[PDB]
Amino acid sequence: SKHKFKIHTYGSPTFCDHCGSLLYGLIHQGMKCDTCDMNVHKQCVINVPSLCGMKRGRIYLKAEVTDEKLHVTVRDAKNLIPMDPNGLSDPYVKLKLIPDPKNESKQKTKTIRSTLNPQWNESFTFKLKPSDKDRRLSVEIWDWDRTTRNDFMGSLSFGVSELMKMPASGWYKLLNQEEGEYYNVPI
Ligand SMILES: [Pb+2]
Ligand SMILES: [Pb+2]
Ligand SMILES: [Pb+2]
Ligand SMILES: [Pb+2]
Ligand SMILES: [Zn+2]
Ligand SMILES: [Zn+2]
Repeated sequence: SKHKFKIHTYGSPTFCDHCGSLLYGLIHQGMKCDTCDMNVHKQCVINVPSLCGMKRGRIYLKAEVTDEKLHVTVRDAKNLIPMDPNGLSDPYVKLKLIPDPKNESKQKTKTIRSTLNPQWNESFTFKLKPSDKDRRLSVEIWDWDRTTRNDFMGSLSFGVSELMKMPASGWYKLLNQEEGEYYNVPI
């Protein structure tokens, strides 16, 4: 089901339904679909699937707590969303314990260029503090953009207190940024 996008001027802050970031500019900040009301950046049109009136792929992870250490294995991901005009992305994963208002906990994988099916095969250790029992492990995939802001691709999270009781291992469905801070969907 194809979309029919036309230029639009937005009178209140509106975000791109494809890549997540603000539609900016004095006028004509994005493209709106005549049928379903989807709003995207001009440069995102090419990557929007034909789902008018009708996902983000999946990631394979392990996360296990031993003593006071949370150890995360970031293997690979499949069927990710393209964020660049060539119909690909340059994905990396950012891991942190949230809430993190001082931005202290983040760690990241390397960037895999030009793919929707990256393999990282990297692992990360977090030394847990007592207050981390109330936090969540956040896992976010982003498209690296060299000269513009990086683009959100998909995410999920696990409760630290839950990981203490039961390690995680398997495929997980990638979620939007807001849902991903609070939920995960095993596959
Ligand atoms: Pb973009
Ligand atoms: Pb991009
Ligand atoms: Pb890119
Ligand atoms: Pb960008
Ligand atoms: Zn549409
Ligand atoms: Zn966009």
